[PDB]
Amino acid sequence: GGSMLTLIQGKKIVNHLRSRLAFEYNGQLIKILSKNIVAVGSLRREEKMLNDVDLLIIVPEKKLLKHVLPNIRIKGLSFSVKVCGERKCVLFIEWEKKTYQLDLFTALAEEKPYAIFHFTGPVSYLIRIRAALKKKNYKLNQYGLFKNQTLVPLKITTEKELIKELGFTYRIPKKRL
Amino acid sequence: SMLTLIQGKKIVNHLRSRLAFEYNGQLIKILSKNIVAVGSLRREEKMLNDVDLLIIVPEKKLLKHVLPNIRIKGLSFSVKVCGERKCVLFIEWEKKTYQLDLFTALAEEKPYAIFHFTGPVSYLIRIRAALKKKNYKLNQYGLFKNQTLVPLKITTEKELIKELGFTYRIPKKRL
DNA sequence: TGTAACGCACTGCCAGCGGCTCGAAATCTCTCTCGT
DNA sequence: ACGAGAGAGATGGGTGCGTTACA
Ligand SMILES: [Pb+2]
Repeated sequence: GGSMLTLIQGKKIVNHLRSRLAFEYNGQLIKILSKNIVAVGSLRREEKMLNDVDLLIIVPEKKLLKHVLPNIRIKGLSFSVKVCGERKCVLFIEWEKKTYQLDLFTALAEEKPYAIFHFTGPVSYLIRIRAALKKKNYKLNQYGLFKNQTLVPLKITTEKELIKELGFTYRIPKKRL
Repeated sequence: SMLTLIQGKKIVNHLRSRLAFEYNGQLIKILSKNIVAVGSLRREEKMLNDVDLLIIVPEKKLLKHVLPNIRIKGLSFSVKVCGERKCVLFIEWEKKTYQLDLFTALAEEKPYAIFHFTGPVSYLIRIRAALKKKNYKLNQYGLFKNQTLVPLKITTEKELIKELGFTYRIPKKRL
């Protein structure tokens, strides 16, 4: 399944999910705040046609990771799980008698700029940036910036601040290539 | 069982020199200056329900041995529960069963510990809720702000309370 | 460029010392009740 | 307000490869 989408339909879906996300933690069903849900992937890059829908869920405490995605719940929508772990969670939802693919990702609070930057993409862009930092003996991934296997502590909070710090010119998501 | 404050102080006075614990073969005595009486007794309450003492343990490694291997000279006591921090005993005093609670704290936790175990509950609740509104957390181990232990330049319970921004009151006047 | 989830082979190491299984033994989290 | 002890409940080899998949 997982047919194509229009950017408009994708944006419709994101807004539909903004309030209908929760997860089974012990006894309770804990709501996921809209302020901890970020739309990434092709949708954030304002692409005309989407192949899937990508959301990034900001998990506050590190211990919560093993429960959030494995026990993810959406109010009033039929979704089948293809695969699922603590970091990735590919679902198969039904939207107005259409089968679309939904991807869920997780990131802690301190890794959020690296995550947004990673999951915004596209791949070709990331390859450009990462190979550049690789040549200066660094490694960049969705968790943080590393140098000689050491996490480099950057005094940043936003994706924009991260990009400035890596020595690159900020480009809007739709213009990154 | 029940007690009077005078009976309670007498029992405390008896134990100040008769406290020890089995540490890997060696029986180490507990110093009287490291033994603090807390609870309803320190608040000079008329009638007691139990006796509460606080044992000041010097090294962090020692905590796991003191209470679980507690020793009192020449008295028959059955243990209800016990850990490294809590130790509810049931002693025999003149063929009578009274309840004894033992608590432990390290040297740097001593003012925070005394303050916690002095109580009463209602008093602790006012103080803690007040500091919580200012983005702090206070417990029997220390003062915290944003999950970071706030180092206070204090040494005594009074010094702690003044530093926390509260008017000092003797234990029987705390509510 | 960099990482995830997953089924699997090959052990390695124990509950089982032979079997790769079900679930033992021991260790975790959660919860309930307690303390001031 | 905040934390400890005990007993209930749940886990269920460790590694590392190859494949498929995510940006
Ligand atoms: Pb085995």
